[PDB]
Amino acid sequence: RVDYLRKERAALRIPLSAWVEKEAYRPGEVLAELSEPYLFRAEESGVVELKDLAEGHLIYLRQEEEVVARYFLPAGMTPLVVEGEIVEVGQPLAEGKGLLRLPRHMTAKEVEAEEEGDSVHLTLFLEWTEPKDYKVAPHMNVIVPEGAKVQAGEKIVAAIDPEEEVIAEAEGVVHLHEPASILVVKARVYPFEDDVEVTTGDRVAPGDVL
Repeated sequence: RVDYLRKERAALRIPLSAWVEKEAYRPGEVLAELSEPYLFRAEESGVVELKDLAEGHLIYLRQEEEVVARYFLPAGMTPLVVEGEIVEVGQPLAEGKGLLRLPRHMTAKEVEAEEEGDSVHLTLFLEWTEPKDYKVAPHMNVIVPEGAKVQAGEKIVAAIDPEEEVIAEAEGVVHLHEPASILVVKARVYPFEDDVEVTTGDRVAPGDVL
């Protein structure tokens, strides 16, 4: 199981009168408090990809293959459009009703925003977790430990086949689940940070440097 940290820059328009002004929102934080309901309108046109995210929503808008917009609709703002709609500049994308919070797992960082008459345009650098499970067939050698910070482009699991190969899709903590066997050693474990002094199989006594 790899708990990839997914990252996305998306936008949201909301009325000043309702926006809670911050430079960052933590999974649950009160983004905006709307009195009267708000119809969030599409600021560009294209074919709509709906991204279902725990409790929040991410709209992607594609003209041809070039994504033209990325729209973020928080909690308490539910979609109006569906996978494959064609949307025109000003079509109500979602209806925001009451209080508007970040999802259970979504952090908003570095929210840059423009102030505009009565409306606010926020562009939010978003972060959340999307755990993917992976197959490991006998002739696949794990090359990473459990609980490992791993980078975009890192061979996690190796194989004699390039198609079978596993690469870490992005920044993600790697976990080890369901071991074909557990192995219990009467040993004593001594973690280290830089260079080791002692070779494997060696004889070692109380006080012997490791």
